[PDB]
Amino acid sequence: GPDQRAQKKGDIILGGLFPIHFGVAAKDQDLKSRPESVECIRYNFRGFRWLQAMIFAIEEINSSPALLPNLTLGYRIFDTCNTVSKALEATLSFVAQNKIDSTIAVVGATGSGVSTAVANLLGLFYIPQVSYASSSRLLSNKNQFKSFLRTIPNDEHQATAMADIIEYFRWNWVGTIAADDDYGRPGIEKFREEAEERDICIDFSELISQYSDEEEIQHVVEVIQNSTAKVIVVFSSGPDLEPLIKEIVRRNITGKIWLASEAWASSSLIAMPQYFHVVGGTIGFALKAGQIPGFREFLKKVHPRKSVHNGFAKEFWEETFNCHLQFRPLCTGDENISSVETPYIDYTHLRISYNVYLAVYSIAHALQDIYTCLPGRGLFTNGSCADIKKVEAWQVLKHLRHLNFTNNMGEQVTFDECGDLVGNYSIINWHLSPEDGSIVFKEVGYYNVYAKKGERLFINEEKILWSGFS
Amino acid sequence: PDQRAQKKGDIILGGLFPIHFGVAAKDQDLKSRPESVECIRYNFRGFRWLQAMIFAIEEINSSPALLPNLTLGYRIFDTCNTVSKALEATLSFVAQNKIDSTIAVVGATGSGVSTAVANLLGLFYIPQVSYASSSRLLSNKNQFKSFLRTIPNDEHQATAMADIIEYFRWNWVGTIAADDDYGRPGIEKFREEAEERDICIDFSELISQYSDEEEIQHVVEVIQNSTAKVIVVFSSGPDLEPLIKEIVRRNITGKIWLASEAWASSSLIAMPQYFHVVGGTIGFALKAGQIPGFREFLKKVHPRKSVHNGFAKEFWEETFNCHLQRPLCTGDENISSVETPYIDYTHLRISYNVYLAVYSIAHALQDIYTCLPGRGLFTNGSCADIKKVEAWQVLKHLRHLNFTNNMGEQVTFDECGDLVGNYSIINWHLSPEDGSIVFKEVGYYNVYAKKGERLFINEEKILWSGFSREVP
Ligand SMILES: O=C(O)[C@@H]1Cc2c([nH]c3ccccc23)CN1
Ligand SMILES: O=C(O)[C@@H]1Cc2c([nH]c3ccccc23)CN1
Ligand SMILES: *[C@@H]1O[C@H](CO)[C@@H](O)[C@H](O)[C@H]1NC(C)=O
Ligand SMILES: *[C@@H]1O[C@H](CO)[C@@H](O)[C@H](O)[C@H]1NC(C)=O
Ligand SMILES: *[C@@H]1O[C@H](CO)[C@@H](O)[C@H](O)[C@H]1NC(C)=O
Ligand SMILES: *[C@@H]1O[C@H](CO)[C@@H](O)[C@H](O)[C@H]1NC(C)=O
Ligand SMILES: *[C@@H]1O[C@H](CO)[C@@H](O)[C@H](O)[C@H]1NC(C)=O
Ligand SMILES: *[C@@H]1O[C@H](CO)[C@@H](O)[C@H](O)[C@H]1NC(C)=O
Ligand SMILES: *[C@@H]1O[C@H](CO)[C@@H](O)[C@H](O)[C@H]1NC(C)=O
Ligand SMILES: [Cl-]
Ligand SMILES: [Cl-]
Ligand SMILES: [Gd+3]
Ligand SMILES: [Gd+3]
Ligand SMILES: [Mg+2]
Ligand SMILES: [Mg+2]
Ligand SMILES: [Mg+2]
Repeated sequence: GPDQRAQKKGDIILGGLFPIHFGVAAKDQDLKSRPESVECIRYNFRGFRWLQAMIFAIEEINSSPALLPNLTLGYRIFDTCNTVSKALEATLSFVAQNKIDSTIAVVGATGSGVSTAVANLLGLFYIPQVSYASSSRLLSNKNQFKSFLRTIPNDEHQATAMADIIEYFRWNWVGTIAADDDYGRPGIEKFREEAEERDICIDFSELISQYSDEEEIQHVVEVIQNSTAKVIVVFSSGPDLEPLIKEIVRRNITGKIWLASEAWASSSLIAMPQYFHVVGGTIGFALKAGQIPGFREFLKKVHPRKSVHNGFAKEFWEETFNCHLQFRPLCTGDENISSVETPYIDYTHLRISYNVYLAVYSIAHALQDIYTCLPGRGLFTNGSCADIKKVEAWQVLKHLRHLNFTNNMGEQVTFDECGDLVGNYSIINWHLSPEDGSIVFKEVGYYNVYAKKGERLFINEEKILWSGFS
Repeated sequence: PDQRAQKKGDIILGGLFPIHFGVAAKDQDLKSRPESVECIRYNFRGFRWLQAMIFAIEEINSSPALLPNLTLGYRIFDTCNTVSKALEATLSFVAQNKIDSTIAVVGATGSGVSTAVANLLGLFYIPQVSYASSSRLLSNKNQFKSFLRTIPNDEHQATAMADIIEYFRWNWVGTIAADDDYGRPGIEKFREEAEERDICIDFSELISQYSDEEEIQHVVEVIQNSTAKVIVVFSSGPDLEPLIKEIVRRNITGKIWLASEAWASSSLIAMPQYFHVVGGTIGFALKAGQIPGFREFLKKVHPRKSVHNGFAKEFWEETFNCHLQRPLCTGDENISSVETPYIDYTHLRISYNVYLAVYSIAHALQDIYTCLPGRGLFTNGSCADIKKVEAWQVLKHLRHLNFTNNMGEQVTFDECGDLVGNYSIINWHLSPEDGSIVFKEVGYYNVYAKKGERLFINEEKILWSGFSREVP
């Protein structure tokens, strides 16, 4: 398949898709000569941390004597660049065998639009796909997406929570902005419905994107400038929001209350100190934090030399230390990860990373359910089992549909009729560190998704900066 | 795939068409290996669309002038209006390219299907030309690099709808949309235009061909519990039909249905036994087109004689309600005896789009044949060898194509690969002779006129629940 990858031989292979870059280089093809392949641009350090979590879990599992003793799990992991096209190349390789008529399960993708395209494909071959971050309600539809599950809750809930926060503060006047894609559009539509039920009025509603032109941006900023609304609900990823924010910062638009969907509420592309006068004090959703003992130590052993199997480790290094590998200065090889602050390690809570880790453990546990299957008390015809020596993707899907297990956090992980896994939300507020001068995601409440209306939202008003500054 | 239509040729065109309306929705407990889904309910109008493609190709081969050195071939599959079937087909289209042979594709129908396909063809810069997918999502050329269409996108249609409501001073309307890339974006556009005109929306529900009974009951309840008489519906017939059945069942009467073009002419909904519910709907229709020879071509269909079109056998069986060597078929019987949409039509609209999609591929190939070195489109004005053409060269030529159809019109695609078109506005009457439903034209929408001056309606021509000339 693709040139850049992370890959290790095993008896059973797990596919993986991660956004190691935020995007593709937009040298928009006029098709004057044969199109070469696009280049991926702007390193995503957080995304590399996500990919590490999958490798950590797979290595943790091959070490565990308990879980899958006779066998080893391998992996084939690719960069999507938040791009359907790159993600589809990689996926064509995952199903290369199957298509001619080997990959047992795929962990990914991140953006709901990317996961959709991938799912349309894997679904043809009943290859289970477990996403760590794709939250569009569209993916719950099991007629269209036969093999899709996720370790993240869908956005029906998040959008309802957004409307509940607004009602909580007795606000009744807002604007909305959403990314023009299968994450933003269905999310804000839901929010609209919920806002109406609670007599919350929406004065404007606009769509944006990573690739909006200057005229389209100017227009959105004008609508904003021209509106009495102080509270602006935004349903979007970092990359789709960054152009709008750059212009809003350029024109110095100040003291809006920004309500962030989980995709941008922790994004290092928006939570930048030079934007704080605009973006300070945003309130947003985050997934519940999880714990991976050993992970931080694993992330510090990265090395362009030592790491044979992870072929993303080279460019990681170069990006981190701003050098090149055997004028861009050459790299010693002996530089220290702890000297440069990047999102790779400069984090406090593991949230999406935890989902990656659970996505892998799900696949693993469903394989463990096949290892220990007792003939007669199995899930296939006449109580029969599946042969783990010769396992087929659809059998893992089957096992994933019936899975129930207890995670290191001591929780039961099972998937519903739609392949979703319910979860609660943290509510964070953007403060400025007086120690660092950097932005700090202060936890200020939580939303318990399944609870009687009026007993779901828990907030500490005392803790909130409304402009973000002490 | 087993069931197809194909013929060898120098350059192959792909084709996707909905020969069946859907799939048998048998949910799989995956206790054993899954078998494929079975396509259910034959779509005669869809067979005609596929016929228009084959017609246009043979005609083009017959033309000496257009592409002399070469013959055009075709490999043409059934999507069953399903992403999955369309993608199996598509994987075979790209099979050569992927391994690193198909030069262009015509289709698909449903925006949701063309979306899925377009993601795939786009990797390999294989041009795709849709005769019927009208989602604005498809105008986005960053995501859909190789997509064009011979149908206008719905931006105007949804605005037209809101112009119609403003005109009659209607005030608190209902909305219903198919849950897919046709319905959601159309209604999202409609809502924006309704906001600009201070038109309020009382409800908005989603529907689908595959919605269970609980999901339908709920929509029917929302409708029943509403004061809204005016209901805007953006959907295909097949996704709508389950809803209409239950509405007719509960006798829900005197609604004014505003019909998007995908169902405004649909034989699944335009059925006399629904006329007490569905009568008097107002809707949109594409400009008609003329195809000389085509009617005659449609009558030469034969399970025997048609060696290349492997859909004809099932066509025959479904038409005449027989079996092939549940009575056995003579193999002699007359197509012009049984009334089905295959031949029972007055105007060619989508069929004309199919035709034009094929000729657009053709005319872009022709412009390669006749390229003059130095005056061409590529590097240093260079040209492309037509003996060894590559899909992306056709894409390039298709982006800049400009030619004259048989109706005497200029066919070009804009920066987004779209094509503008006006609309007729039609109203659902009953036939006094026939008892069948009739699409009477009662207005037009002219897309070239300035904002506020695009709609025209003849009030006198409207029958208000199919029958009444007395309004309020
Ligand atoms: O489905 C989607 O597109 C968004 C993508 C996304 C989510 N969380 C994130 C955190 C960082 C970056 C991207 C994301 C949840 N779902
Ligand atoms: O993009 C879509 O899904 C539709 C499907 C469709 C259109 N026109 C039709 C006529 C007959 C049957 C189906 C259709 C236009 N847009
Ligand atoms: C914003 O305000 C000014 C004056 O009110 C107007 O000229 C401008 O066009 C407005 N823009 C938008 C997008 O509403
Ligand atoms: C932005 O606005 C603030 C307060 O409204 C003002 O004090 C400051 O000077 C402005 N910044 C710029 C760069 O104009
Ligand atoms: C998962 O296991 C626990 C007990 O171990 C049980 O309470 C729970 O109901 C199970 N979930 C499902 C969906 O079967
Ligand atoms: C509609 O009306 C009935 C009876 O008034 C009520 O019980 C039901 O909940 C309503 N359903 C909806 C969807 O409004
Ligand atoms: C449905 O109601 C209408 C009166 O509006 C009438 O034409 C028809 O007979 C009714 N049928 C039933 C079964 O109620
Ligand atoms: C197509 O050609 C005609 C004249 O031959 C011209 O009027 C028109 O501008 C052309 N269309 C486009 C889109 O270039
Ligand atoms: C649209 O309508 C106007 C008047 O009916 C006509 O002049 C124009 O050429 C039409 N364009 C079409 C059908 O493409
Ligand atoms: Cl991704
Ligand atoms: Cl189709
Ligand atoms: Gd609610
Ligand atoms: Gd407008
Ligand atoms: Mg092991
Ligand atoms: Mg809007
Ligand atoms: Mg010829």
